[PDB]
Amino acid sequence: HHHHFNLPPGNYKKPVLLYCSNGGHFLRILPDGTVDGTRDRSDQHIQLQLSAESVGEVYIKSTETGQYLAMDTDGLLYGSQTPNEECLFLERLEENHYVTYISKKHAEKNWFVGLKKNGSVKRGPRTHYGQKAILFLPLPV
Repeated sequence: HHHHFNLPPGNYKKPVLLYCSNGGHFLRILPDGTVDGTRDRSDQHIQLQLSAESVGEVYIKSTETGQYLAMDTDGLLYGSQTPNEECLFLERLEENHYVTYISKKHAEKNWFVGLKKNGSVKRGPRTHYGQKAILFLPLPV
């Protein structure tokens, strides 16, 4: 395929917080489908549950609202009420430590889930290997 296959510790038993090392925000999916980041560890919308569709492919869903993280045709993240092709991400280890999530639908273009230092999500085309915005550390709740 288009990417390596170094995988991070596999465990989707319980929910996690996706902490972004670039700014230290937790990924958040709001009820209205908006996706962004917040530093508030107590936010009810940052608790996420990952599940593996195929080895190395995951869905990322809000435990509070049931929404699936998804990246659209123009690279914007949104919360989807139902699982679709835009909701699958390739979960990969990076720098032998961090976890990156690559849009499966747009894998050939290297579009990643990423957060800026100001807490706003990055648009797919603006992401790329080597950025700090793409580096996550899932924290078990």
